[PDB]
Amino acid sequence: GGMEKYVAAMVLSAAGDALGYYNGKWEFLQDGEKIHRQLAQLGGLDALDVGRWRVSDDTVMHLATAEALVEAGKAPKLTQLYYLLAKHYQDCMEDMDGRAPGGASVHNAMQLKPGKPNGWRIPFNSHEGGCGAAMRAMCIGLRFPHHSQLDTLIQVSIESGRMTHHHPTGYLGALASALFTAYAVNSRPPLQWGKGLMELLPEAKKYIVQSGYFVEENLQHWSYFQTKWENYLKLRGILDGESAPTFPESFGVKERDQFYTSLSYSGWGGSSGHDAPMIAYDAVLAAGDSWKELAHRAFFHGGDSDSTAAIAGCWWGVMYGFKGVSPSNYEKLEYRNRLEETARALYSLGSKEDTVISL
Ligand SMILES: Nc1ncnc2c1ncn2[C@@H]1O[C@H](COP(=O)(O)OP(=O)(O)OC[C@H]2O[C@H](O)[C@H](O)[C@@H]2O)[C@@H](O)[C@H]1O
Ligand SMILES: [Cl-]
Ligand SMILES: [Cl-]
Ligand SMILES: [Cl-]
Ligand SMILES: [Mg+2]
Ligand SMILES: [Mg+2]
Repeated sequence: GGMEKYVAAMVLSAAGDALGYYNGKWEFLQDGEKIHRQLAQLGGLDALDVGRWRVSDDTVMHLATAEALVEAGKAPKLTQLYYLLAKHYQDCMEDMDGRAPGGASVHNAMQLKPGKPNGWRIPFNSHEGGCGAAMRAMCIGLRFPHHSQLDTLIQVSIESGRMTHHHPTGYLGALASALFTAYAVNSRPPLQWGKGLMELLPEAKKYIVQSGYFVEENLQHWSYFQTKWENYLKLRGILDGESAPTFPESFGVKERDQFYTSLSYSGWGGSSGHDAPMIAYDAVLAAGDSWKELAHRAFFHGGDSDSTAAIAGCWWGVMYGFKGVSPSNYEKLEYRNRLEETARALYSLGSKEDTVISL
């Protein structure tokens, strides 16, 4: 069985979010060395008890995606799944006290018209490249992990994303988040993941054209995400997807902050759809089976650390379960029971290969 990997995916995504958020305290700080100092003072990662560390918007929206997928059930109509996603995204705004939700997410969640034909579609917008689509998409790969479902994974990740983030930098982050989760479910070596994404982007672009909404804008803005990813994979020596990655000789906390800023759009690494999954991926590649290593690279840094953490913790949980994770990092986590229940339901659906009714 692999059910514990689904449970770890949902629970450790949320634990990562909570750890990388610290009730909004890391953001006053916005400095990796200062965060790691505070971490040490609190007793290091294994000492942290998340009982009073609330999850943020990332987990609220990830749960919204997951609950919509579960409610849609077996062999769903995509019209019904998209109604349910839009409804869950709009309704989850009620749970945002203290959670610092993002601009595009909030604005567009309020505009959706779940129940109306194409009611969850919004226009293209140049400013919709934040990481809010990426942070909430991983469980699409839990639901649709089979090779036979790859077109569905593409479509659902993109459309879930562009309910709030109608810009390729935004929604291709959702594709990466979902796709790498499916890769992890299938035990695909992480060194192969980037190349897999690059090879699939033409099929994502095909879907955008065939779907037919804002084709010109979407295709004219595509190069940012694709170039960022190509360049990142070349830097790590993994564009070929058949070689282990190589890291800089000097790559401690301060160097990682400078690198994350180098990837970023507006100065804060991980705040966009391209770089949130990229930083999570960089952390996965370096960390292997070490939760602590993962945390030190993806949860504790001066950028958008709750959001890189939410993605990284999900992928890592799928691969490694709870091995080496201090129980205090999740035992009293907000929504733990709910996350577990949803994980089990996703496992029931995902582990059983099925076929959707496409649009
Ligand atoms: N075209 C673009 N290309 C790249 N980055 C962009 C673009 N447009 C905006 N950005 C970046 O998008 C950032 C603004 O993203 P926001 O719309 O506020 O949020 P969200 O809806 O995505 O929600 C996710 C976040 O909100 C919660 O705090 C979660 O924890 C996440 O951190 C800008 O600062 C830009 O760098
Ligand atoms: Cl630590
Ligand atoms: Cl709960
Ligand atoms: Cl609970
Ligand atoms: Mg957040
Ligand atoms: Mg964030």
